[PDB]
Amino acid sequence: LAAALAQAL
Ligand SMILES: CC(C)(C)c1ccccc1
Ligand SMILES: CC(C)(C)c1ccccc1
Repeated sequence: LAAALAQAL
């Protein structure tokens, strides 16, 4: 999940 969201940054 972390990667899925982190892509924003
Ligand atoms: C630790 C998080 C998931 C916030 C992150 C990892 C790698 C690049 C950007 C964010
Ligand atoms: C340090 C960066 C943000 C390049 C990173 C750490 C862990 C996973 C993916 C990227």
